[PDB]
Amino acid sequence: GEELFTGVVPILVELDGDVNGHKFSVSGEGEGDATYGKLTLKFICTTGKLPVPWPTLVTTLVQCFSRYPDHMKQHDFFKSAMPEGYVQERTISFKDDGNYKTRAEVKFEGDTLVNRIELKGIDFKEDGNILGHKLEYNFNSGNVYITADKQKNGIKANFKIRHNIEDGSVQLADHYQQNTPIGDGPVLLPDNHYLSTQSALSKDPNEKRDHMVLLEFVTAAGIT
Ligand SMILES: [Zn+2]
Ligand SMILES: [Zn+2]
Ligand SMILES: [Zn+2]
Ligand SMILES: [Zn+2]
Repeated sequence: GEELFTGVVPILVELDGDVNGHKFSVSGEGEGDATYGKLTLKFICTTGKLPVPWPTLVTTLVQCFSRYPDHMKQHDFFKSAMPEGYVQERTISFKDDGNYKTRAEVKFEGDTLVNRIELKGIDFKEDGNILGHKLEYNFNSGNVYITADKQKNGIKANFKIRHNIEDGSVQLADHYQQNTPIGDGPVLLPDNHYLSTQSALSKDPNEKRDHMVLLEFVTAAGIT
């Protein structure tokens, strides 16, 4: 699967979500260049106004574009599952608030890497930082800690995202993640390691739709 990522790969993202009964959809398009751990995407809410803050969707909205250093190539599960793909499931628990449960299939459709997601959010506070839109439009750098899940022929990840609240505080979003291959072939089961991420959120000045432009760089580290 790593062979599929030596060049620039078009990406499509499609999400359907329901947060406390507020249904919405997001479509994204862009490209990835895993050689450089680089992603550039534009996401649009196709149903109107997004009912949650864009930063809370960043992690849900293709870790196969991570740059794995040559010395860690044997630990890249994500590319090894391609093209048939993988299922990526998360529970994202927002401290003192609700949670998202996500299910995604990440796979090739022809030359395009597609991330198709269903998101369900429950138990959110109408006056909280998420439904109340009190989060800043930015995204902090962080680490994603990966371990093998041999019994499921996949991986698990754990990490904490810290969303900045407008008043100066932070909204923690605890992430628990499981990935399992869709095809019945072999994959790479990694040693413990992490992914180091940085992300820049912007706007398209001519876009009147509710949207997010995202530039992300991700690099694997942790094994020498
Ligand atoms: Zn609504
Ligand atoms: Zn990301
Ligand atoms: Zn505000
Ligand atoms: Zn601030």
